[PDB]
Amino acid sequence: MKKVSVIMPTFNNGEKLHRTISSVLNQTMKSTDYELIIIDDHSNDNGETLNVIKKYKGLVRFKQLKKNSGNASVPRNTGLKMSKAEYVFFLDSDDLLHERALEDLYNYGKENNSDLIIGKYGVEGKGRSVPKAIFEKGNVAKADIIDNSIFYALSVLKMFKKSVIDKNKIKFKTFSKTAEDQLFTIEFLMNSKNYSIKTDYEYYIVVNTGNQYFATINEIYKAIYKSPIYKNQEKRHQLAGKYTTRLLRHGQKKNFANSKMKYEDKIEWLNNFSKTINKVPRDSDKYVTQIFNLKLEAIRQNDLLAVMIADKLL
Amino acid sequence: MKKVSVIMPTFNNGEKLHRTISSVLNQTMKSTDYELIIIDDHSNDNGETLNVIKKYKGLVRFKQLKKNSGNASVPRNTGLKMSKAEYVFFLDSDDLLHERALEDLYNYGKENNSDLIIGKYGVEGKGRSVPKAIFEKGNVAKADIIDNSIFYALSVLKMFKKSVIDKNKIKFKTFSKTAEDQLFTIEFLMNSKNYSIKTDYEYYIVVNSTGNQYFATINEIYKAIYKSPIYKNQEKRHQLAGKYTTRLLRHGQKKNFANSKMKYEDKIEWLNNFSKTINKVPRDSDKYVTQIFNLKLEAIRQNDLLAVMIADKLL
Amino acid sequence: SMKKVSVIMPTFNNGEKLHRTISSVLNQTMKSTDYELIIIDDHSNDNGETLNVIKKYKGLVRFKQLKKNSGNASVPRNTGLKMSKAEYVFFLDSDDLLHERALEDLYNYGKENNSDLIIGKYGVEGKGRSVPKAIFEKGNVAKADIIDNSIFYALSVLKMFKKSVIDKNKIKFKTFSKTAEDQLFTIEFLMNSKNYSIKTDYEYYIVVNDFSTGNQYFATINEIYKAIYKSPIYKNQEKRHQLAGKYTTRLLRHGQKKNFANSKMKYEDKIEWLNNFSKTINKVPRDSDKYVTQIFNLKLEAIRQNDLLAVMIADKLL
Ligand SMILES: O=P(O)(O)OC[C@H](O)[C@H](O)[C@H](O)COP(=O)(O)OC[C@H](O)[C@H](O)[C@H](O)COP(=O)(O)OC[C@@H](O)[C@@H](O)[C@@H](O)CO
Ligand SMILES: O=P(O)(O)OC[C@H](O)[C@H](O)[C@H](O)COP(=O)(O)OC[C@H](O)[C@H](O)[C@H](O)COP(=O)(O)OC[C@@H](O)[C@@H](O)[C@@H](O)CO
Ligand SMILES: O=P(O)(O)OC[C@H](O)[C@H](O)[C@H](O)COP(=O)(O)OC[C@H](O)[C@H](O)[C@H](O)COP(=O)(O)OC[C@@H](O)[C@@H](O)[C@@H](O)CO
Ligand SMILES: [Cl-]
Ligand SMILES: [Cl-]
Ligand SMILES: [Cl-]
Ligand SMILES: [Cl-]
Ligand SMILES: [Cl-]
Ligand SMILES: [Mg+2]
Repeated sequence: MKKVSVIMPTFNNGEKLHRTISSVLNQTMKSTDYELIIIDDHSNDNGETLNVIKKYKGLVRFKQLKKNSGNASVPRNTGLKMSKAEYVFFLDSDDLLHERALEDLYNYGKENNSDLIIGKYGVEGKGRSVPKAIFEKGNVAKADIIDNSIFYALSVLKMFKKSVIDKNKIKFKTFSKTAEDQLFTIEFLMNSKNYSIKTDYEYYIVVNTGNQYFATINEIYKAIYKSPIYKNQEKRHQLAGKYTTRLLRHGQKKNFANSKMKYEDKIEWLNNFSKTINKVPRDSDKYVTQIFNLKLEAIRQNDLLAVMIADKLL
Repeated sequence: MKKVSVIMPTFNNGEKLHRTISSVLNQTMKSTDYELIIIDDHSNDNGETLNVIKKYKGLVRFKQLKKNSGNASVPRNTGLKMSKAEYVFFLDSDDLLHERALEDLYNYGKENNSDLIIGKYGVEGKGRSVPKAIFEKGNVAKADIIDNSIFYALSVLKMFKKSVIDKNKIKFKTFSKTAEDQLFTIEFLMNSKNYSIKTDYEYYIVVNSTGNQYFATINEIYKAIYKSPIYKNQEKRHQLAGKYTTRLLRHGQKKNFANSKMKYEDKIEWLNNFSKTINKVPRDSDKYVTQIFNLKLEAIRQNDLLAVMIADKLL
Repeated sequence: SMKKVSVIMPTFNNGEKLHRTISSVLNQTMKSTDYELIIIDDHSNDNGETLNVIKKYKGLVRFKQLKKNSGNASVPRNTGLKMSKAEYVFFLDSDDLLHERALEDLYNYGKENNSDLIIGKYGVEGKGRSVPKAIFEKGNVAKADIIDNSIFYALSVLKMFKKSVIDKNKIKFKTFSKTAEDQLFTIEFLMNSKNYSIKTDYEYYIVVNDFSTGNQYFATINEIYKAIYKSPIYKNQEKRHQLAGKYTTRLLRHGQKKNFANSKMKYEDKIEWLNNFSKTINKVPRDSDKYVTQIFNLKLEAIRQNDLLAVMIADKLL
């Protein structure tokens, strides 16, 4: 049984993929203790991506999907089915691992009986930013969702204990193109106890209508409110309130109301947002950061003018 | 007939009550020209309050209520029934009178044929604050409600002409725990003409819910304005109502409820009561409300919580 | 012997001060035989004071007396149009003044540039109604554009209009409302012609200041939007949206009672006013909204939603 399976979807990455694969093969961890599973989502770049992968024949596991799924969920699920390791680590095909990432994260996890180990993120170039607050207290052996800002770091670019995934049948969902990674991490967090944060290095380097989206958000709230770990109803309210805050600070199209979106699309978007939030108990609202009090109430009331106004006052 | 009856409810005041009673008994006014009427609202502090009062036996009038009413209204009404003086003065059992208060206020009242005399308030310690603007123009023999800020000084800690109370059957009401003193003063103001303000000293020293009952009291305030036999002109009534609305928005109970930590359902119920009350007040009064409150007032009339929240964010 | 210009001037109870206006028209650099002043009195009742002034210029002006006071400039202006057989007309308000070079300079610039419309720079005397400025900030413009030369911000009829455009398209002043009928006339003209000129060498026209449910007003505004959306000149639908959006902006910047929402207007009148405003705007395609200046995004949406509180709030944030 391998210590770690690194699971990496590819699609039309081309020659730049060398740098990523190289970062995985050059680890302090013993090469025989881990594997890189590459799942190509039917690249169509005149064989450029496949030619890169072929250069590492014998050194990686590889599966080619027959059709392009359009999303990371299907290839990630494929990778999960192929892994029989102790832990999995998801890697995006443009990113880099620090040479000490697998060894340091695995060892910290084993030492602390961790279900989840989160290594400090670094970033290369302007673009998507990375979580920071989660790493500001140094190494944490037994982290807390609220106190260690975990709902602000919900990517799957982390080390997950495979048995938790298997026992709870946690799969990436394919309903929406967005936030399915958050749902996966939330489902995992709500079904496990032991989370660890490791900050010695930048272990992982990120390299730079709403029907479906809000169905995914709805699943996030459902996962919190059915958690067998966080069973206490007031605790669930606190967690839900924190997710609401994160959604208002960082969600997709957070500033839609005053945007150039067509009126009819704003109405439909807000309608989906409103329906989703109105399934979340009002008891969670007091745990939302209070600068958002008006915006949250405007969304509950499904009132576009009031959302527009709330955004002008923020 | 005494010049003044000082009416003072007590409840579990204990030893500190000495200081208050002493301030009343030590006045420049001739001791035989006034009386202190103490009405105990059934203190239950192991006889501590009653023992203080007993030390002034023979020197004060005293009545013990058999049950604790829970507010000042019942003991104040008891005091009114007991007084046959020319003027009454209500005193809270923690407060102090300046030594010249009864004489100076009475004399100013008699000289100006005053129905109401208001002496300058001082305050000791943080807590409930006192009116200031009413006293910034010095002594005023014939004050005006609007120009002399009287709707911002509606406590009953004042000297009231007893005949006005008797003829108009003005009693403290007991519906709510709050604002019943405002209602009394408003009823008095709306049934009298002559008000005086005296500022030579700090004559009186203040020493530091669904809304169903509170808004019923507020409703009575507006009714008193609109049935005033003194202020009979309808436009004048609108002006007075508008001024009360302003005071309510500046100083009312839970004025900032909309963005508070109150539960949503309680905000809705509170605003519902507020809205019902305000919507019995003619819209003709709205133009006499200080105009920074125009949006907040309209939001309340529309019973629209989001709009009230927004109005408060812009104030 | 078709005249170059007919100046059309309604009068009502102007009295002795009318001398100054009439004199400004008779003292032009243009040859006196090349133009005419048509005076239409809207039944003055000032003990013959206005008529006595006009009588002093008998034989130098054309004159028509209306039997009843219409109450607005539309009827007398229409009377003037029927009487004119000139190449161009120029509307003049009875309190205002023409610069001595106005008819000659504007006509010549128009003839040189085949202009349907010539706009001379406005000056103003005394505090009161203001005059457009941005339209004149680029100097002389031979072939102006409605959007780039701010023409929707200068919609008075105090301008030189080619008469054939008025005749062919049967453009008449409407009498439904007491307000904005001049805007509608200018808009109808603009939407049925191509060539506009701006002349700024002098203050050619001097505005002299002397010291409502909305049912009719918004019906007039409705006609403005209809004229834009049926323009045979601006036929492209996206261009129509752009023009409509610009008019909406002008309406929100300068319209009648623009700040009604937070005013001391009675509540029921605010509601009725907003109701008329809302009904009118909701006949204008939402595709025009992106061409409205975006500080007005909330106010415009509040009006579309017929929501008084939201209009009040929008005005507090502007
Ligand atoms: O109001 P509170 O007290 O609750 O917190 C306010 C603080 O300011 C708080 O510390 C900040 O919200 C946290 O800022 P940060 O610098 O730690 O992190 C910012 C964001 O979390 C970060 O930039 C990303 O937006 C987080 O993305 P992920 O959690 O990795 O989401 C998964 C990702 O694959 C994707 O689903 C989304 O990123 C798509 O936008
Ligand atoms: O020109 P406007 O009217 O738009 O502006 C008003 C001015 O700014 C005015 O000067 C202030 O509103 C008032 O100035 P102030 O500092 O002299 O007065 C402050 C308050 O009136 C005062 O702190 C309290 O409101 C006193 O309340 P009272 O009317 O004396 O009695 C109420 C009390 O007995 C009780 O009923 C309530 O406190 C319990 O709900
Ligand atoms: O369009 P944007 O958002 O990029 O910016 C607009 C500018 O900020 C500005 O508004 C423009 O340059 C125009 O400003 P202005 O100073 O040149 O002119 C202001 C107004 O156009 C003018 O003061 C009048 O309000 C316009 O009236 P008119 O169109 O000449 O005729 C209307 C009048 O005859 C009548 O219909 C009613 O106004 C009488 O009640
Ligand atoms: Cl999101
Ligand atoms: Cl109050
Ligand atoms: Cl002459
Ligand atoms: Cl244009
Ligand atoms: Cl207008
Ligand atoms: Mg609203």
